[PDB]
Amino acid sequence: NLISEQNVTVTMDLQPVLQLGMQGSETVSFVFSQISEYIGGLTQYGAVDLSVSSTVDWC
Amino acid sequence: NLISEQNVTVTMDLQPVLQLGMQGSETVSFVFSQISEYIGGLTQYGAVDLSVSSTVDWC
Repeated sequence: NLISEQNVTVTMDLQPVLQLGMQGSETVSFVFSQISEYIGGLTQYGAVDLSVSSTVDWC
Repeated sequence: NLISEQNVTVTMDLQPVLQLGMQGSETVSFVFSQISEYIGGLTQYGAVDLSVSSTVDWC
């Protein structure tokens, strides 16, 4: 079987892409200016929202 | 251990809250009209009632 062939080399580069995005401010500020602020403490709800994308199993 | 990290900076502002409240009239008036007021003197009990709150040890 006489042939004429042309070869291409396919190089798949599987990079380990881990991508953690956040939807909150970089700086979270606690300003204790009132007595009730000291006594009961300061709570900030949902300060950061982490969205996750990952190729591999992650912790 | 390949990672992808997002950092938040927490800045706690510990302010020196000193809170002195009073439950009396700002103006305390002594009206010496009768002779007995001059001789025995004028006394007002419970003129002011100081309530105290403070972050730090106080005097």
